[PDB]
Amino acid sequence: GSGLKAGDSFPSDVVFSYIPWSEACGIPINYNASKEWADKKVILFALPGAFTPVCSARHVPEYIEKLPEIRAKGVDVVAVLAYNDAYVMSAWGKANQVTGDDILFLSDPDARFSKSIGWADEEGRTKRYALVIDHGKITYAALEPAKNHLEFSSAETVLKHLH
Amino acid sequence: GLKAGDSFPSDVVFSYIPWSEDKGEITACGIPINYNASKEWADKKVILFALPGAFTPVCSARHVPEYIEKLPEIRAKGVDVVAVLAYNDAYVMSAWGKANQVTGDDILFLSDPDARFSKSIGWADEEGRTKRYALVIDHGKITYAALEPAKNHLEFSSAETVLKHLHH
Repeated sequence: GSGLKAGDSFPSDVVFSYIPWSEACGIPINYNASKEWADKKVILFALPGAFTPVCSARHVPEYIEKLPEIRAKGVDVVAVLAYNDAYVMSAWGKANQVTGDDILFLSDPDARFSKSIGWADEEGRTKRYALVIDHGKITYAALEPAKNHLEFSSAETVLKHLH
Repeated sequence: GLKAGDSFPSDVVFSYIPWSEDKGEITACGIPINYNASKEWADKKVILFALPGAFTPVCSARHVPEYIEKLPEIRAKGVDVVAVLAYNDAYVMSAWGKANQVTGDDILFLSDPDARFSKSIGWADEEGRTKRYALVIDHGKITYAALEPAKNHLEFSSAETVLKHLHH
């Protein structure tokens, strides 16, 4: 794909899938990220898969812990992204005890967004990465050097790249 | 696809996480192991049912809960193994198992990696998922095989229908 870097515009027509907040016969609908985020400061972190074990990388739990610090830096939306469908993503959000949309759990259908920028792996999963998108402009972008390497996409690290 | 009388294919391998431990629906540090169904089932009576995906709401198909309700009946008809199959990876399937409050191996939650088995028998869709179907396999021999006519049509693979075929 293309890559993404600071200074780039966030791609247009980026559409994910998700189940909107509450409450259960939730149905997946489109999440038009390009449109929704145009006037927002956003953190988006992607990872290999929902429900990876507790003993492995603490990607999501660290974002939950650092959420007060992230809000203090003026971030409006935090989202986690993976290739799992919106049903699995939504159940994973519940399993992580995230309520009231504090962190959005989004599906990248067939990893098509991730593929379009060259950040999907050989098996159709997203890679592990983070993007800070401020009003449609990328201000932080980092791809982890390996699947279970947690560093450049971590909440701690992303926090150092927020004013 | 598959029909009664046929032999269950050789070298069919699924992925799963054996049940254990504390939390829901998070596996502590479970690790996917190969499940060699062809070999495991050679001397057993088995119900295998597949569906489009883990964590699909019950209001669009009460597939797993009905097998759970019918499990004492199913065992009383001599079935050794009951297994649900889907294209989701073993971590997701294991979580779905806990979310259904299934413990031990009462029902196995198995992954069909990239729907490859389902694909090999022509029972997968274009989206890379398994279709919804059921198989009764008795010591390596298929005695019941039905594919549902639609994705969220639950009839020929339901616990109640499979049971009718067991009782006969």
